[PDB]
Amino acid sequence: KVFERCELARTLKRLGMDGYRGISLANWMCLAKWESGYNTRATNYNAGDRSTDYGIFQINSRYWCNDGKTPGAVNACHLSCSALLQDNIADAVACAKRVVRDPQGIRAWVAWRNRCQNRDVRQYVQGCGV
Repeated sequence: KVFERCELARTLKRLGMDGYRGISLANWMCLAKWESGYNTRATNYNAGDRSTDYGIFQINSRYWCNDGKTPGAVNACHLSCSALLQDNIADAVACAKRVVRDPQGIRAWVAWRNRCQNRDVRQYVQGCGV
């Protein structure tokens, strides 16, 4: 379910990620819509780990969720990968939160520096879905 750019910002704020751990709605919108495009079902196979990711932020089942086939699945969220497979990112966004809860944050991907590098993104969440 890929909606407009100011549509997921309303779902993210209602969840609680707004101003969470320093990652504002625009910080995740700048990378989530770029790595998938507001598509929680954006799943693809991995030629290096042979695993599969599920969620709008490419959440993998190797170190974030336990699916049943990923070897060494530590599942930090402790939830099934079906939560990130649905557009209802209630528990899905909660699993991706653990990815930015570490000391790295949302800068784990190189696209973060090539997209906005945490610049003035307050316009994407200025009266969008608060």
